Amino acid sequence: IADVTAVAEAILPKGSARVTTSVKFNAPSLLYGALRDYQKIGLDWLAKLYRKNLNGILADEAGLGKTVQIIAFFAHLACNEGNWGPHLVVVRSCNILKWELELKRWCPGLKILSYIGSHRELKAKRQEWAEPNSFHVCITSYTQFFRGLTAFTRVRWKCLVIDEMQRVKGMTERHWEAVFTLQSQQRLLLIDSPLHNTFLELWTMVHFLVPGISRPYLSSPLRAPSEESQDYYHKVVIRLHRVTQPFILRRTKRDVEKQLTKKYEHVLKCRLSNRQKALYEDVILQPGTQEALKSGHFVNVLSIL
Repeated sequence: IADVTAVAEAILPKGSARVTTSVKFNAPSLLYGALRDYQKIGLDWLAKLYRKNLNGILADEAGLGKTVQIIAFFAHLACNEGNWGPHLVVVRSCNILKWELELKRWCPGLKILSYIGSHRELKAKRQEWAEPNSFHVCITSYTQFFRGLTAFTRVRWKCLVIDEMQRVKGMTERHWEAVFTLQSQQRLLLIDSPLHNTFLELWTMVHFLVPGISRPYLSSPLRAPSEESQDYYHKVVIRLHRVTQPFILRRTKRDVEKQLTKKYEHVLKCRLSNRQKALYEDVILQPGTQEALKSGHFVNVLSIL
């Protein structure tokens, strides 16, 4: 455990290395887009993780333009590794059109197959699966994807991406077990909410961090956490924090992204009109208003406000 932590600390740049590139790999000329310093550092870290076949999770906050990062990663893989696909993206039915239009604008040459339709259409698509290059990027709904779970499990997916999963209520343990059953060299997991103090969720994250544990899940080694083992549990929590520290590092729109927009919320004082002033004085000079002020009844003064 010491060796892995030391290697992770050595890999992560510290200090002045976040302004000057320590790796001589220049950006591709064909790539269209501007990369900031933290973006370049994250791209280098992800490339090193993929090249070394070491698992890692990017815990960056949502809304930072994941599409740009995904496009850059696919471009880097295609230029060097030639990994054109297949790649699995799971989104709700309301989001298919967004990614479809984005892919059509960015790359009309790539065929996009949505595996949704009638039974006869599904049969025709199944007959078309034998044709090579029938589909390269696949987007499908949750229900239809889980309907053909046995068929889809045969293909090893290079990367797993899930978005807006917590919003679905009725998540059975079988679906989570099937998700864990999928084997991928690179695993990505996104959390759009603060970490809850829930045993089940943290246990699932801890199991996802370290794959291939020989201990069965059902065989609980220590239950009924009495007062005797409080020090041991505190030590275990410290060890888990030490394990999770190097792979997780929050980056914000205000602290790290120092290419800041010059935001300011201006306040304009406006002089009231004479009609407005007359109505204002009439409402204040109303004896009911003074009675509400003196009595302090909440609804009266609130309605006056």
